[PDB]
Amino acid sequence: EVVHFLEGVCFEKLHIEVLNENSSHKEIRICMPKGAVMDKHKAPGAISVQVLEGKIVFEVGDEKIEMPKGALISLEAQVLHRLDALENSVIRLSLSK
Amino acid sequence: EVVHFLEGVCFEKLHIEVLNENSSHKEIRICMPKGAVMDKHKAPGAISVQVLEGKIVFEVGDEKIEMPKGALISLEAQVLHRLDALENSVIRLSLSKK
Repeated sequence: EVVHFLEGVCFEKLHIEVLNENSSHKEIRICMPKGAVMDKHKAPGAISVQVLEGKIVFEVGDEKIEMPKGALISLEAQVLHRLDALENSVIRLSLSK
Repeated sequence: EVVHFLEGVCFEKLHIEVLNENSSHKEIRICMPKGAVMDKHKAPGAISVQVLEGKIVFEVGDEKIEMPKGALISLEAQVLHRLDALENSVIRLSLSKK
């Protein structure tokens, strides 16, 4: 029932892992090596994206927004977006079911 | 629209601040000085609690769980709990509005 987003971290590839799931949400960790891109990403429900460590750029619509450690964005359901890592980064993606 | 949990942090008092809210959630930052206690905390919706910086002990039921940086727990609505800060800590409390 406690999950540790900063244990088991790896930057040898882009890693996407569901760390926990309940009836309402999935809690997903993304480990992004510096320079990794996640393009055309779309989740089936509303999400929030938070940088636990590192720094990304996040694109949605015609916007491009830097997200240093601690930054959070929330999106409505099914909105297409892109993540680019500027450093090795650990992201929490919280997905509504 | 982008909120920055680690800007504007202060440890002179226990601080609870809604940094953003949308249709489904309020995103709340708790800044806890070392030694601060939030006891008998109960939220009206399902929550998740995650340590962004620091370290706390989280109690629920008869359990006492250590939460270092990065640890996350999720609770159903209305479940009573306690947070104790073992260091100056910044916590994200994500509160469902359902």
